[PDB]
Amino acid sequence: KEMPQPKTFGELKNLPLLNTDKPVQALMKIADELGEIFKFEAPGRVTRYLSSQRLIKEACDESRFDKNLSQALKFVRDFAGDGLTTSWTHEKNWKKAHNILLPSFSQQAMKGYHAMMVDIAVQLVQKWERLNADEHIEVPEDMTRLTLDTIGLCGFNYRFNSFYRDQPHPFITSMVRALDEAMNKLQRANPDDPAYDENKRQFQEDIKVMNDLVDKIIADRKASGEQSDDLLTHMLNGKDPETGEPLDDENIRYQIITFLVAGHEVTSGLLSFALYFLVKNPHVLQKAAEEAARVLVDPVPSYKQVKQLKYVGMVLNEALRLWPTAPAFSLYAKEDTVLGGEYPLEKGDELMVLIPQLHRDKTIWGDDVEEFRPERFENPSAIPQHAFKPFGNGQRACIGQQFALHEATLVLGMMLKHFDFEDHTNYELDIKETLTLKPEGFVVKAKSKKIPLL
Ligand code: HEM
Ligand SMILES: O=C(CCCCCn1ccnc1)N[C@@H](Cc1ccccc1)C(=O)O
Repeated sequence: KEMPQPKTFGELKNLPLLNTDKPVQALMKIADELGEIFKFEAPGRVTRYLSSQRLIKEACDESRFDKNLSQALKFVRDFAGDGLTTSWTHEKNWKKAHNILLPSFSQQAMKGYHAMMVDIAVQLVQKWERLNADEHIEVPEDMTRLTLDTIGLCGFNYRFNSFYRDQPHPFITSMVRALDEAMNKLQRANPDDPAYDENKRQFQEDIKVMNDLVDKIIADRKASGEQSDDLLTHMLNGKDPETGEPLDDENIRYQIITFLVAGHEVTSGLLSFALYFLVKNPHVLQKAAEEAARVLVDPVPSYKQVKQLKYVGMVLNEALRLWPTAPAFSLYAKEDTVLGGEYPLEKGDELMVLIPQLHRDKTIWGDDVEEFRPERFENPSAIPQHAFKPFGNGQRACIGQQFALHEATLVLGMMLKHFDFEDHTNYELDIKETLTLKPEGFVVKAKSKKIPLL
């Protein structure tokens, strides 16, 4: 089969289609038009966007395909270095860091982080308890305060104190601006044009800011000798069972930057979308609120109670189905192979997995794919293989999946226990795209149920 291709712009091929405010949603519309696979060409680049479970289940075969760094990840590597997400699988630092960090990210390690996650979750609840009657909540803004603070505390015992300020932390200003520059280079038809020279100068200054601030955090911890149960201690003390080597200080810095990128808007996007879908689906909200009240019987949730918030876990998975906040990942063929029995690929050929479109495959989910129905996730054995991939695939899957879902389940549970919510503006969904997705301008009113935290 010859695969389709969207409209072209002469020598720029398909590249101008990405010069738009919402490229992921633009790619989803192209997929709707062209189907489960289409070719996408730019100067010096060819990739193929996959959207059906039929083809993606083959792409997830790790004997045939390995993780590729998309152009986006290549630009993020300019400041995330060989941290886990921007490393190639064959780089020595990928497997070393993966072996060392896996026990820090397990379901068992979440027991150790739980107290710190509660610390920040309680600050969010108290903020909302303290609003006056006429005020509202800026949802993505507050969810990002929560997730940033949680990863700072669990990551290296650092308090960003986001609920005490309007103006972001200096590290975050550079990190957000670096991510902004990474996404902007994707959309430049002529990136060598001198009008981008201070953009490039600014990008180099932001890299130096992040590096110096994180390096000081590491030097300060080594100097004090204190042993906290955070990711920094584990990286300073851990040894890779295979090579027997610890991480070096440069790589630890890259891992910290990587966790901070991941724990910022990618996780807060999930909480924002989940609350959006709950207020748009009051019957689902009521069921989740009933579970929260039945399970969260103590003033602050325990680790074990968060594990019992099963329906809230389903709400979060259904929010990830519709708007996965890391919406794509890239693969390359390790050898010549045939995809779906119709599309021959040569060694090195690249694939993009378009996750939001995969998650709308009507042959998997039925006709009602656009509806928010957490009950789809009652039994993971009833979901076909590779139909649901919001955390990536295989050995390159998200190491932070348990962390993100524990944090999100805890805080959504507390939110549902402590407040009734009003969609007071009848908010129209507007998905702002960076390298992640979020519902821009989403606002609600939260009326306290006046249940104490003591
Ligand atoms: C809802 C929240 C999150 C989602 C949807 C998400 C999604 C993803 C996805 C799709 C990948 C694979 C990327 C690729 O194949 O190119 C990935 C990898 C990764 N994520 Fe997450 N993530 C989330 C939260 C987090 C958190 C909270 C952390 C750490 C604190 C984290 C750390 C990582 C790392 C280190 C990798 C690379 C793992 C490796 O390649 O060995 N993520 N994530
Ligand atoms: O399709 C995408 C969407 C974004 C994927 C990477 C962003 N993200 C998501 C989760 N974690 C990182 N990105 C391609 C775009 C592109 C295609 C062809 C030529 C140039 C650019 C890429 O970045 O290579």
